[PDB]
Amino acid sequence: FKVATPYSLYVCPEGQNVTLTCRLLGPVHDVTFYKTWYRSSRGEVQTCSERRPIRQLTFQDLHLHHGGHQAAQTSHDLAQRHGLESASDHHGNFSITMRNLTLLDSGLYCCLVVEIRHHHSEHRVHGAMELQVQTGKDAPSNCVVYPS
Ligand SMILES: *[C@@H]1O[C@H](CO)[C@@H](O)[C@H](O)[C@H]1NC(C)=O
Ligand SMILES: *[C@@H]1O[C@H](CO)[C@@H](O)[C@H](O)[C@H]1NC(C)=O
Repeated sequence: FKVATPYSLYVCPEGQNVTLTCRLLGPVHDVTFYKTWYRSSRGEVQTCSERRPIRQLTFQDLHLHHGGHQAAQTSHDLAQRHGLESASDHHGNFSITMRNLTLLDSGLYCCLVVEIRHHHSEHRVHGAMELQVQTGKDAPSNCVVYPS
């Protein structure tokens, strides 16, 4: 399968909430998925290579692990504590919702999905999208999204 990123740029004012989304396209019991988010950069040959924190949480803090037949969400704790919630549904939607945006939330966000069967990594795929948090006069009233 491949990861699709419906929007490649999100432009949001400070204080808003935003949901970033990846979708799993293509052919997807006793299979498990590892899904997580991190910030990164568009390197020369490599995108989504290095893993940087999101709100001082790391990709290990944010990850979900679930069998093929289940959905999963991150804890209530990390949502109350950091205004983040990551969720995977049954239909290949994988998202992270960020509450109370600030300027320091800007960056390049990567979603990573690893498909595992009998402890062997069969697929590892990522998607990337930019988040720009804006302040002041030209910032929009709510988020503006640009399709990829
Ligand atoms: C953001 O989401 C929270 C729920 O966590 C809600 O209380 C708040 O009103 C939302 N903010 C905006 C600007 O919609
Ligand atoms: C976001 O800010 C509002 C104030 O508008 C506050 O009531 C709420 O608890 C905050 N949420 C988080 C997760 O910090």
